Amino acid sequence: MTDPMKVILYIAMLELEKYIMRAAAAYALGKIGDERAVEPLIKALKDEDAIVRAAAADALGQIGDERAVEPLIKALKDEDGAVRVSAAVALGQIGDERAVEPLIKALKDEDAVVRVAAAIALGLIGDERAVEPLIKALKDEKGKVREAAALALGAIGGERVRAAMFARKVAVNYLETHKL
Amino acid sequence: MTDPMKVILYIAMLELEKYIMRAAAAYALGKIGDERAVEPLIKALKDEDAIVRAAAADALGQIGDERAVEPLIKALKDEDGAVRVSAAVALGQIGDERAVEPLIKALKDEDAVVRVAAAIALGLIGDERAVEPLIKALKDEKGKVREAAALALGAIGGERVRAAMFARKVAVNYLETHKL
Amino acid sequence: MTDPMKVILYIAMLELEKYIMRAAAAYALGKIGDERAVEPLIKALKDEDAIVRAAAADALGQIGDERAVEPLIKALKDEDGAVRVSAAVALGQIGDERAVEPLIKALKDEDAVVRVAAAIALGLIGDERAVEPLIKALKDEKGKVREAAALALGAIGGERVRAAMFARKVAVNYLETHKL
Repeated sequence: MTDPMKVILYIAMLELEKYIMRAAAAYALGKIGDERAVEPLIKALKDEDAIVRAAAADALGQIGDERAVEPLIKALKDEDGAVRVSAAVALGQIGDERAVEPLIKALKDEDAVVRVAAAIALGLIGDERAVEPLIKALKDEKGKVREAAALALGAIGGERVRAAMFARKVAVNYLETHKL
Repeated sequence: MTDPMKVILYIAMLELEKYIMRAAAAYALGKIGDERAVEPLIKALKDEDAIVRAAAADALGQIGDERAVEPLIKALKDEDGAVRVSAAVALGQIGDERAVEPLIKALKDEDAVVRVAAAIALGLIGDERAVEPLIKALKDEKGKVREAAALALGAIGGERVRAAMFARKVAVNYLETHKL
Repeated sequence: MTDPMKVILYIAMLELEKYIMRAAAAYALGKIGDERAVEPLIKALKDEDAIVRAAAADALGQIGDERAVEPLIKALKDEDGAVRVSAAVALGQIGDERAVEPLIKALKDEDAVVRVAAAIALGLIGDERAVEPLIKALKDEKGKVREAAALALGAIGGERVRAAMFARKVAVNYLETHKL
């Protein structure tokens, strides 16, 4: 089975009645990385089942096609926290600067998992506009949100991060990391 | 854990109450490829849960053991479209000529996903009896069915396909492909 | 995405409402192998959904951190057979001798799948205390339990196994195996 065959087959399987088969298809298309799946998966972002929407968003992140930026920014407002997580991470992996301001807003999402996801996505994008919000997130009441904000700050780097550089131990290791 | 251990364990897990665990087991046995799983997975083709039946059929396709041909041809008549998809593809990957006529019939299945799956399976088998039906499928009302029929025709190749060689663009690229 | 990011993200996803997303997270952490996930997955061993508990136990087996021994021995008493399977195998992969006596008891679990799982885990641990029980398991009414006991005996090896070495064909191949 050539990869073109797989893509056509798994794209067609996005219309199967079982939500599990649709999510497995969306995940498969993500692994292959063929851009023929982008618009179909963008449509899958409106699937009735949240599991399908999360899989489609996660797959679009793998493919890394900028066409999915605006739909995934719309997906950031999904009712299901799992979907907002995948949308956030998928936007980080895509790396398009357009996702920064919607992600900064996601950084105050009520769901701490979404906040964690929002923190990491900003680190992947690397836009310096995320430094200040990420430092405020180092004060988050949820420990895992803080850890995510620290890792994201390290991923950005840059002179501005060096300037700004729990929070004490992060910068110390960051500064020692920076010198090394 | 040696692969023999895995096979015995995942074969035993085909009897767990959770349909998800049974499908995950069937999928695992498919990845290992040990033929000890063939008859158990042939039995799994009658599992109550369609997800299990699709996983067992997909796994049998991976193993490529001709013992699964007749049961999978029976699986082609399954009530659940996802199961008929896996049965069709599994028969294509197995490549046994016995599956041609049942697959040609599947090429007119009401479910377009099944038709897509039927088209690709015939391309994998490579039997020239599928040329004429596949050309009629190039006129399918569903675009993805046509694309599948074109790819399948290219996979068969052969002088007869060259003789016969949307439809216009397929043969042109096919003929230019053929010369190159 | 650096592996530290993934770990923090998938650890955070152990709190998503969808049991599927929690199990997928637990499985992901298992593949990465980062020990930051051990205590979170130990907590996941009490998840309401059996699928999550089985995934967390299976992931802990992959990580191989001895901290999971006592919780997984407690997991061996889980109401759901799939969970007891994963707990048993996870203890085998961890290889801690403390799991031998609880596994020997699991070898008489009413669920034959659990017995299969218990047999293999003892083979992975290699503790000679399992020889006698494993030989009695060669008389199990379930064929797959016997096959598992034979493979486990071969994995232990040792002079004591050589001393002791369906059952006839196992030792013959074992003795011929031993000489070769």
